[PDB]
Amino acid sequence: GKPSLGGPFHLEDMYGNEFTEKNLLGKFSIIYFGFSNCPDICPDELDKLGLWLNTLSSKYGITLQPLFITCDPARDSPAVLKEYLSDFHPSILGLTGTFDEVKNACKKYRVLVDHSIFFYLMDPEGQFVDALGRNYDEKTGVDKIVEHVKSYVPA
Repeated sequence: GKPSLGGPFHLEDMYGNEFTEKNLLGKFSIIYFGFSNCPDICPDELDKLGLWLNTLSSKYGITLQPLFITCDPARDSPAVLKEYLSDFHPSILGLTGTFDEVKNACKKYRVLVDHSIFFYLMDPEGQFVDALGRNYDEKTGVDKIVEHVKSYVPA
């Protein structure tokens, strides 16, 4: 029904560990594509995500796997992502890689500033279940995620 987003990808997290689509299995993940040198948009989105994560865990006991994937592999090295993310929620994990690896990941999710606007929610089976745009605020975004997590049932 929804666009066939997602698929195999191979990246590295900001600590150097391999991270592929296989790491999405067994949990609800929320992915955001952006870049450290993005003005306004990306900082604002990551701030909103931090609010969501804290509300989710404290009020509903829900823990997501938040991932920040860079679209600028030229400058966003693991060290740059670690420093950039130090100003945001600690659970957010930055992912990067070679131009080819990043290009593929972006292609799989059909994804610079004007288009770094959706959060992609992936279920425990690694399937795309919903995208949260800027029209979701600190409260309605949480409501939508809770709905998906609590109603989830495996294959």
